[PDB]
Amino acid sequence: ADILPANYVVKDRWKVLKKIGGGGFGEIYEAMDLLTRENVALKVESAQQPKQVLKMEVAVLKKLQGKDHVCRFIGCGRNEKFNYVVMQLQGRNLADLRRSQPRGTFTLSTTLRLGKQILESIEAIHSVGFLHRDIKPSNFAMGRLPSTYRKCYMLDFGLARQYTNTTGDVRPPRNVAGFRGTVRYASVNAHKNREMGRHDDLWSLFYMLVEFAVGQLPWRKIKDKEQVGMIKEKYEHRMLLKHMPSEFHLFLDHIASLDYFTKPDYQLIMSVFENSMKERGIAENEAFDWEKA
Ligand SMILES: Clc1ccc(Oc2ccc(Nc3ncnc4[nH]ccc34)cc2)cc1
Repeated sequence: ADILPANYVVKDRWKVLKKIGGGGFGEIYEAMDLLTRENVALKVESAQQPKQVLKMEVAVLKKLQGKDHVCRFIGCGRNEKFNYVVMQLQGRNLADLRRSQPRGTFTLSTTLRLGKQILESIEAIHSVGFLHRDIKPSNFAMGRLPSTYRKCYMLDFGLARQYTNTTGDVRPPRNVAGFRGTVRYASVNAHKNREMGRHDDLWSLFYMLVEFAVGQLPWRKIKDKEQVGMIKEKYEHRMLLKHMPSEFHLFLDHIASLDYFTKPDYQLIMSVFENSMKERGIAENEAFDWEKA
């Protein structure tokens, strides 16, 4: 049983059209906003379920408003049966969008531009004191509107966590953190059940961009968490670099050297992308791979 049936109308305003996944430890729905007459995204989680993440998820989404790469907050509410958030609906996610490409790879031209845009999302969420912790292609979507189809968007903040404190300083890490995110893109640290940091989000971005450029990561097959963990740790990452632009050596090297407590040099990563496009003569307003005829 889904949490909501089709044609359930939340708070007399949002009519459930269908499930689309896909959170979040909670289900996500395409819905019609009967007031504004637009389709919207509606994410609910059951109110009798141990981990109730959605309270802060609203708070992150709230603090982020005005930043690019975030969905516009539409509404939220709580009732004895479930909690819900309504926000702007978006186009196809990058995971689906990648598999649509003939050899499972995008070009570098797409990879780099998406890289730059996903990176901004990471920096933005960090900049308000939150780790994402679930950075993966299926958590990024292109726009569905004329004005937005070029823009890439961060979708779900279900696994987010505040890494700052009262004085906004970097809270002490925990004894063990349970790791409950997507196995394939998780950093070595997340595997070892350690407390995640800003750096760990960039690790995912790293692995993502390799899959985008190459079509596969080494450990793509293995479903078993711990095996992936072993394979990642013993693996010589400098080999993943082998098909990327050569300037990626700086990206790998910078994140390899970060830990929980040290702030990333986002600019440094940004420059890797921007130089890599400059040298490959790649413009900002070029067509993405999926608009290719
Ligand atoms: Cl491997 C895989 C896993 C799951 C999967 O379905 C997904 C279904 C839905 C989403 N999320 C969204 N999609 C579009 N607009 C959105 N607005 C806010 C959230 C959101 C994300 C993914 C597709 C592929």
